[PDB]
Amino acid sequence: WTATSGSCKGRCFELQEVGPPDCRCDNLCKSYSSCCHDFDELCLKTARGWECTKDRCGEVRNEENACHCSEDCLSRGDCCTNYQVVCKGESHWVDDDCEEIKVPECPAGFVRPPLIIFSVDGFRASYMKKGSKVMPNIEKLRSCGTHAPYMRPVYPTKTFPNLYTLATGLYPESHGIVGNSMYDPVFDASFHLRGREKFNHRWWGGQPLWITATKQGVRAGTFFWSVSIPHERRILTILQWLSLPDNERPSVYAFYSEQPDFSGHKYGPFGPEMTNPLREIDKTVGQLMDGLKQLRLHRCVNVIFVGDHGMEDVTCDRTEFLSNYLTNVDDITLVPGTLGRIRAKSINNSKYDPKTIIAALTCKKPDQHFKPYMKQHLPKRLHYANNRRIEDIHLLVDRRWHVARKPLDVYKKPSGKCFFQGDHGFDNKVNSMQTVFVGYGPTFKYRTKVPPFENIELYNVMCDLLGLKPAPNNGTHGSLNHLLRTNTFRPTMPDEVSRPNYPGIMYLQSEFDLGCTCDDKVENKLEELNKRLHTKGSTKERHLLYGRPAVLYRTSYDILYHTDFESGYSEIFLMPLWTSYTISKQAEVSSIPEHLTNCVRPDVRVSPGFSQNCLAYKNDKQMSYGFLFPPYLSSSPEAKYDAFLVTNMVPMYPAFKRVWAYFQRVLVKKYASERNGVNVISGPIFDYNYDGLRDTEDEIKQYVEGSSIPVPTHYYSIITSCLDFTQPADKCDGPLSVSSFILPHRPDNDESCNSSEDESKWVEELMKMHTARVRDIEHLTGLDFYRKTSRSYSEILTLKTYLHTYESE
Ligand SMILES: *[C@@H]1O[C@H](CO)[C@@H](O[C@@H]2O[C@H](CO)[C@@H](O[C@@H]3O[C@H](CO[C@H]4O[C@H](CO)[C@@H](O)[C@H](O[C@H]5O[C@H](CO)[C@@H](O)[C@H](O)[C@@H]5O[C@H]5O[C@H](CO)[C@@H](O)[C@H](O)[C@@H]5O)[C@@H]4O)[C@@H](O)[C@H](O[C@H]4O[C@H](CO)[C@@H](O)[C@H](O)[C@@H]4O[C@H]4O[C@H](CO)[C@@H](O)[C@H](O)[C@@H]4O)[C@@H]3O)[C@H](O)[C@H]2NC(C)=O)[C@H](O)[C@H]1NC(C)=O
Ligand SMILES: COc1cc(Nc2nc3ccccc3n3cnnc23)cc(OC)c1
Ligand SMILES: [Ca+2]
Ligand SMILES: [Ca+2]
Ligand code: NA
Ligand code: NA
Ligand SMILES: [Zn+2]
Repeated sequence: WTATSGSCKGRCFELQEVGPPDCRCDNLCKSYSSCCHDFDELCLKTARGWECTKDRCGEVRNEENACHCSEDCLSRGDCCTNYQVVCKGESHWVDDDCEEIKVPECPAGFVRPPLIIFSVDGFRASYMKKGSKVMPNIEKLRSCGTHAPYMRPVYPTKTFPNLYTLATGLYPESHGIVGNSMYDPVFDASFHLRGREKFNHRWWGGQPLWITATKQGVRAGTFFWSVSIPHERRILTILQWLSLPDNERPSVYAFYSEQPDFSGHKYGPFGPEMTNPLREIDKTVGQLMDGLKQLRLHRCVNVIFVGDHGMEDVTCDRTEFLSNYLTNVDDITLVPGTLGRIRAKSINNSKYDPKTIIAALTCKKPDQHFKPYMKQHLPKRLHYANNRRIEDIHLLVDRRWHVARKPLDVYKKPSGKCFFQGDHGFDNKVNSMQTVFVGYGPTFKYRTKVPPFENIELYNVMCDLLGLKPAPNNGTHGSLNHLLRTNTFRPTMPDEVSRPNYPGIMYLQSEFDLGCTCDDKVENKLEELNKRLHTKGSTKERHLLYGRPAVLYRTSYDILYHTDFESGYSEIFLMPLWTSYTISKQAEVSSIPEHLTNCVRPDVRVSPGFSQNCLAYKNDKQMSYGFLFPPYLSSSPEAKYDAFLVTNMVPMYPAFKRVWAYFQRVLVKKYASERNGVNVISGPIFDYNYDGLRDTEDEIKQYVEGSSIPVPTHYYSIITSCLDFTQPADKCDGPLSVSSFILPHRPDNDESCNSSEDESKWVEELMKMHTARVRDIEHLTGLDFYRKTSRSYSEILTLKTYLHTYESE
């Protein structure tokens, strides 16, 4: 109940929210059906429109008008935004030459430059170039300020997950808004775009920027606008708030536009109907900038122009139907569209089985346009599993497609034809899903292009712009320092927690009873000292190029040196946490010699009690083994024996060994050829609770049969070279270049529909799907890489957030 017979007189767009049953006058009151009776009359004036004209100049104030052109309007803070242009001979902001903003130029009483976030729903990254001729104001912000060629959204590339990621710095799995539609089994409650459940605070986790600001004494505008409030009135409202006295005036503001998304769904991303929405958004930016200029704030305010996601061509004819795959289609609930989420229709149905649903959905039709996954098997870069609101069964839908349960879901009578031509929600690496970032103002750089980055990083920067301490989030604070003129965040590297042991030769061959064998008894004062030097680390500068990784948790591990590679060997997990090696452009690939095919050699530096054993693998009929440093890339026949050390062995399903052997035998050399040498760090990952974070020992769900050898959920590699590929990886003077992956360690290759073919036809495609940031691997391993370079730490942080996407231009 709302007692709507209170009044909005002197309260229009009030900042403090009033509790029911008192009536509201704020920018969201319409959405709750709670505005006071006179809110339209007083707060939503429209008389005479939004622009001054020649004959209104100096008019007698008329309080009915939408905006004013009277002499007093500047002191009232309510002139039409073009007032000074029409009436006082001023230029529009867009027509002024751009001039560097070296220092904030703010009116007296301003404690900090205000921040305005201008959010555009569905604004695809390529609109910045493709629409630049019809967007002069946006083009001036872009060219004069700091811009990225695109900004990567989070998955799923839907509105609420992305807007809330922008506001919190959190992945959707952590902030809880995991789709535009959700079911929470604990609450037993459903969240939808339409309706009232979405306003309940229990859906919304983390700490969004407006709350962070308010807790730390920085006042915030109310960020959200009821859809029927016209854009011109949103802008006027912001400009009016900026005229409040110092003690009452917010420092952070948000504008939101439902366009170009609204038209993009109807017309497709590049429909000819899309030009008009882009022109209208540009005109709104112009209104805001003209308004700031009138207030003498256009060289004071930092403006962020940012989108939530892009838009792809999707039509209802490109829909896959689960009714063509599943017998039991009425026993499932599907969240449909550009992603699929499946769960049981009834929790009372004990005949429901996820295994049989996955199998019925796996590689069934030659050109199938979706792929099913248990959520823990989704690419780790999506960070889309650790939330009870994410159903166990997920469908990744190809770009340009939909999935639905049955045909009747997609049509309506009489004709059955559908309407829409655009949609979004697909994999956040998809080019059509990318969106925009421009920052303009005193705190941003002048005429500066920055590389693409992820929207999870922006919360930290917005906090920096406002002098706030960010709440704990998934950005990497400092990774976007290069966007900023000042207010940089200068982090220090994390302290190492565990120091390594450096074991020497401590065990005789006969102390080992591991059940391994090797044909290695091939029996020189010259060369003996040489092998001893290798074991003490004489080649370590070649193979460990950026320092040893730091171990950021408590554990016992050993550094092991060899001719061709260095490793950090965990006595707890019985295998390396990391193995590091450099392959120059000139390196040659060799075979595993016949006499060494099944060779595994005790490591006399490591106790039998802290070693794997071969008997366990013999007895585990499902599990085989591979090596982290690959024997194919040994520097000589003699160094090759080091590769068969039991301390270089890791458990691998035979299906996985197909993938790994091809990576090691073919792809590493290919990358060294193309990149002029590579440095490779490889290792295991254990994430059995799919939280994106390193498992402790007591979280491990699977061991090699009969043993304490834990089975990795994933294997990673980090592949580093010189950004200037005219320098070899091992003699690089400047910035680095990286690509990495986190490959799921699966007992089958059911994910790759073409796996019965030669690895040259499917393995690299798999690895691209599982591309990763170094930071992703850091979270999953508790290691900290690139500790010793010649590069600045913020530059390294940017490198650690890089994702190599394998998407064309
Ligand atoms: C991305 O960045 C984020 C933010 O930094 C990282 O997330 C953090 O990760 C931490 C580790 O997973 C986690 O720390 C835990 O906090 C628990 C208290 O949590 C509440 O309080 C915080 C602080 O205000 C709040 O933010 C939380 O919010 C979550 O939950 C609410 C309500 O459900 C949601 O609205 C919200 O969306 C958010 O949900 C997300 O996180 C939770 C986990 O907290 C998930 O379950 C959800 O799926 C979703 O992803 C909470 O309201 C605290 O209880 C934990 O301590 C337990 O574990 C330790 C181990 O050290 C143990 O020693 C303790 O005894 C305790 O165990 C007891 O409970 C166990 C489980 O019930 C039980 O098994 C034991 O036997 C014990 O009884 C823990 O410290 C932190 O909460 C989140 N923060 C957020 C915002 O998500 C995230 O990791 C980053 N991601 C990557 C990939 O890097
Ligand atoms: C959800 O979390 C955030 C929301 C917004 N804003 C808005 N999101 C909308 C989403 C759908 C429909 C209308 C919407 N709207 C209208 N007026 N403002 C908004 C901004 C956020 O950060 C700057 C974070
Ligand atoms: Ca959107
Ligand atoms: Ca984990
Ligand atoms: Na075996
Ligand atoms: Na297959
Ligand atoms: Zn949309």
